[PDB]
Amino acid sequence: DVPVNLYRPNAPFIGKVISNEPLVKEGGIGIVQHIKFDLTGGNLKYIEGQSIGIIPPGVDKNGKPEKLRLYSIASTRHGDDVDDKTISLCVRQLEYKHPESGETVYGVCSTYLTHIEPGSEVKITGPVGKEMLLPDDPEANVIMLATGTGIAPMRTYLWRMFKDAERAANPEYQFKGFSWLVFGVPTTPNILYKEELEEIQQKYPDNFRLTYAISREQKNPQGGRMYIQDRVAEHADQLWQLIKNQKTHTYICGPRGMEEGIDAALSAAAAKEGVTWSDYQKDLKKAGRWHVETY
Ligand SMILES: Cc1cc2nc3c(=O)[nH]c(=O)nc-3n(C[C@H](O)[C@H](O)[C@H](O)COP(=O)(O)OP(=O)(O)OC[C@H]3O[C@@H](n4cnc5c(N)ncnc54)[C@H](O)[C@@H]3O)c2cc1C
Repeated sequence: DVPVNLYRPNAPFIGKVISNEPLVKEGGIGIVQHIKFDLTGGNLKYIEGQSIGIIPPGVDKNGKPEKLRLYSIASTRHGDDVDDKTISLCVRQLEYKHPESGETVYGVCSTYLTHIEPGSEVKITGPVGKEMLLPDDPEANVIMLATGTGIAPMRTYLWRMFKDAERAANPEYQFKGFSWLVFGVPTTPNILYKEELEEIQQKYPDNFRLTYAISREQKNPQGGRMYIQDRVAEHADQLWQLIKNQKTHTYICGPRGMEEGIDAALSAAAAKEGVTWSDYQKDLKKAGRWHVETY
């Protein structure tokens, strides 16, 4: 049922860029772009939580063709225009320190994508992944813990759950549960999709809670910069209580380095009721209710 590998690296789908828009507002750190691709002409279908591969042009330092890089799909199965004709990505331009031969280094595929022009053809593969799928149950609770581009799959979930056009297109999925997004970024201008996320919280105050962890603007009780792990610790008992519900699902996504703090917080909460989080978590993973995609 779940679409998988409709297009593979040896014969990718050739899509066309429709738009490439900035998500980081002035005063923010780095570059993160929302890129929408045209899927007409092919049969690439996908669902929320999946990823697609992008094969950038050029050869590596060894003269070998560049391989695909995976990106979390940022649009619902219907696409941003709810027409089943497109797919979108949330791409950060990778750039780092000097200790890597040279001054500032720029990632190959991410630089290619963030600077791509509308009308350009792109090699797409996939979709792939069955790790971050949303339950079909409209009454399930969904906890979303993300940092930076990890917001991508969360956008697919939230749009499907709360966009007027999505609700009209998905008769069988009228979400009535509770969703809680804890989103961490360095600055307010870095809050990806800020306007729309807050619009959703304003319309669905009882079905969606939005919590931010803005490192350069907030301090945790210890005096350090505020990170998602700090917000999880702050609401550890609540999150644990929600996780105990047989229908609750939790999703973690974004650059690695977030899980350790999250487990420490939940472990302390569960321990108060004589439960070993690490064991409870293993059962949740086995049951398909604890979803993780870090990179
Ligand atoms: C399932 C999955 C989903 C993903 N989803 C997304 C998404 O939605 N959005 C998104 O932007 N990315 C996403 N990523 C990451 C993405 O696939 C690419 O890894 C990333 O975009 C960088 O690729 P590149 O081609 O730009 O870099 P490359 O040109 O391959 O550069 C990366 C390499 O350079 C080195 N490097 C990277 N950072 C540093 C650093 N700070 N210091 C030193 N060396 C470093 C490493 O050797 C790394 O292998 C996802 C990854 C996975 C696995």
